Amino acid sequence: DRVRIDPVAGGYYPSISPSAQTRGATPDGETLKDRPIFLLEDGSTIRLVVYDDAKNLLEEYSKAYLVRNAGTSGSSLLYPCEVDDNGAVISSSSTPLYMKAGTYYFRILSPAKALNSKGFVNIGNGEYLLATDDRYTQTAMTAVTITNVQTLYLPPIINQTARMQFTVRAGEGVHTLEMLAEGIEISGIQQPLDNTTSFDWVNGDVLPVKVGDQSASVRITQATRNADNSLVAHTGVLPTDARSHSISVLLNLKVNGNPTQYQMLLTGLYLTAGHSYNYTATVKISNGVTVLTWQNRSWTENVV
Amino acid sequence: RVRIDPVAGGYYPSISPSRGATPDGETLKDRPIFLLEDGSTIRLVVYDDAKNLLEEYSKAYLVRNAGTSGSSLLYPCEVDDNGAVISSSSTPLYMKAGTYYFRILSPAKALNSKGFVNIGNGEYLLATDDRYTQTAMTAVTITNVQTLYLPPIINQTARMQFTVRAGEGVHTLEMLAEGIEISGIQQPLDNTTSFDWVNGDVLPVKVGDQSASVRITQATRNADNSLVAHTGVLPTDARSHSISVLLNLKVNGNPTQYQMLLTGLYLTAGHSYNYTATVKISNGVTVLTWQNRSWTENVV
Ligand SMILES: [Cl-]
Ligand SMILES: [Cl-]
Ligand SMILES: [Cl-]
Repeated sequence: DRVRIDPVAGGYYPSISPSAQTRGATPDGETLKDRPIFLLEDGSTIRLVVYDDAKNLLEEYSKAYLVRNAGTSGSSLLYPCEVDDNGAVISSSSTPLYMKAGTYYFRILSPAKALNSKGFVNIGNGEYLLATDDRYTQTAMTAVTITNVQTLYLPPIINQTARMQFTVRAGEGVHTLEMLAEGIEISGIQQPLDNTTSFDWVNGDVLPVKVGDQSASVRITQATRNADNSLVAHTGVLPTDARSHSISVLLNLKVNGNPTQYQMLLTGLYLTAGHSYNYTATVKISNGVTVLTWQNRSWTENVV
Repeated sequence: RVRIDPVAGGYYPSISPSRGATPDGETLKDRPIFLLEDGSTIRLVVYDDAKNLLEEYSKAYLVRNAGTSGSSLLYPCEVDDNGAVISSSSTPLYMKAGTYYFRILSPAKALNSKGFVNIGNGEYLLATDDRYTQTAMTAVTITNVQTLYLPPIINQTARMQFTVRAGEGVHTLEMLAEGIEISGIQQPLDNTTSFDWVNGDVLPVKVGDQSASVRITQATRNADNSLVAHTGVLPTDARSHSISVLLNLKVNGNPTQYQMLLTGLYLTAGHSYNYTATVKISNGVTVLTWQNRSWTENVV
């Protein structure tokens, strides 16, 4: 007696480097106007969060989907799936979402993570989360009116966390460059928000940019290799204000078969959602001594 | 007493950063020597064969690149304690026969109680350096007149330079009276009694102090409308600590302030730490962007 819901992927806005923010109208229609939309990555999962016309959660219409870029000209297709609380697929079963007629609000999360007691998701450091963002018009939450089957056109989603990337190049005298099991440890970042603090995500609440601490850390254990023998390591970090504090970055690398450790102490940092904080480091041999040199672009606003 | 006619040996200018086996004969081997700048002063510091100060043979000279070759000529002069000429009334140097050690300073600053000169931030000092063979202290044996060939001199402080470019939407870019203020650099006021310059002591690379600061009020303009500001800074260990650069600029007629926080820096004598900062308009908002270049060593 209901209606089958066929959701159509809207893609995502990938993470970009910082540049001075649009201090304008909430919601912002100008920040993403010239931003390209990428296809949702093949094998990723999305959670469809349904609300009634009064913006109240409808747990019964909560559905998870598996992405397969199997459409016309490599387009994305969404397959009903069953996931764990972290959004990883656990079973085969493809049960379609059937809904009654009416007007509903809907939000998206990727990975298809489980909703907590406060109506949002549990998110720490060392993870990415694409979702509905009320900060921009392009990604803002939409309503659908349901009248056999109906096509649900999904708006594009955007990153809720910051991203840090380290490219480590093999410089003068470096023949072999690998990651140690200890990898890259980022320290002095935001400690993840408590489950006792209220967050009304459906009405526009977003992760705060509060002061990080000496005890919160994240470890990157995996890196990819470029043709030039350089390593690329990346991770998600929660939005954190460390403008008055330091963020230490410890790189544990195996240079020419010997274990080494290098520390980058980074002061004056404002890590925000949807941005990449890219670093390019080079391991060199000066005499017999191994050094790490790095470079990175920095942006600061007028204080006056 | 023999008349001393000193002949300028030039100087090794400040370069961008790029080991230890003292004295080092390899660091400066392919480095070019510049002529001492016209109007600058040099102070001659004389010691006996046992390396004891001879205050009576202390002399200051004024540089004039008037030499029959295009060379620097040294004219006896009278200076203030900061090395500025107060009179160019030339009284030549006359010395008795024997063996003497000699050191050079530029500007011709006055020697303090410890036998060195008072140096702070916001100044350059060229001098004799025992760290390199080319600039190391020499002895002279005096036997009517004698020509004293001076070895080249080199910088005792670090140098910082900021090039501020006029980026997208920037029509006018000037310095405010507040200019560029650098803090978190070595404290000149943190005194050492343990300074024996004649036997090879050099300025320590101390951890900086936020209380220690310097202000650049003057800048030059490049053809592309960019500004160039620079200053001397005493050797600073900003590897684990930061240097703060506050740039007070007038962008398109409005006063602005930007903070650069720099880290992973070991600022040493004779080196230039150069920054290229661009003032941009993103929407209506003005930003400053630059590139960090840091280095760190293996701890293992
Ligand atoms: Cl963004
Ligand atoms: Cl200089
Ligand atoms: Cl040098």
